[PDB]
Amino acid sequence: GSSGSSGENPYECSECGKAFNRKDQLISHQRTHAGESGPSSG
Ligand SMILES: [Zn+2]
Repeated sequence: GSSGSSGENPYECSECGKAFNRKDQLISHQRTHAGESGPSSG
């Protein structure tokens, strides 16, 4: 593994464990692991 390690994923999710090339990409993705709009009373 010359010139560092294979592949460069400076951004990786914690919920699923995905990896993106750009930050924004990961951010927009994280949205999937979020959905609190409706008034959850229970
Ligand atoms: Zn994820």
